[PDB]
Amino acid sequence: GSMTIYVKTQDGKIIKLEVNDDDTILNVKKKIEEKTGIPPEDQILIYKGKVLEDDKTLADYNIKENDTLYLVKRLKSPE
Amino acid sequence: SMTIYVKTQDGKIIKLEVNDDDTILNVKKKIEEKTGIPPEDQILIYKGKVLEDDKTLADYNIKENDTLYLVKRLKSPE
Repeated sequence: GSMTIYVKTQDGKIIKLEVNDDDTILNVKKKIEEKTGIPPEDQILIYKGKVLEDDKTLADYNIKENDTLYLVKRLKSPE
Repeated sequence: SMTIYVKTQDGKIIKLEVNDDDTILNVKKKIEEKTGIPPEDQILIYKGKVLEDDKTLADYNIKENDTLYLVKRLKSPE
């Protein structure tokens, strides 16, 4: 059922997300948006070096409790 | 001179010959030459940190046989 995963950002922040192992990567991206403001289209999630696709689930990638995803923004922050 | 490796998302590995004072943009341009991915669509990560186009490999302490990670900015259609 429920599980707790962690998403690490670039500035080093760690986001505690409460998900379901049958949640889509896009659902995870939407929760990340809710807690960060980054729209899901601008998010890239990496798990053990591999990029995750929005249409798959965490169970497809064997992501379990306390596992860590890495978040990287698609577009470069303006300056 | 230096030899580095760039690992992509599909698991493929590209052996690149670079110079430690080559800019990250030069590295991205060589990646383009060997893959066709335009430099604007490339993100290079080294040990979890995204690399900036205006800095060099020596600026990021990248040495021989080190491994960078390439991720495409836009999702490839399928």
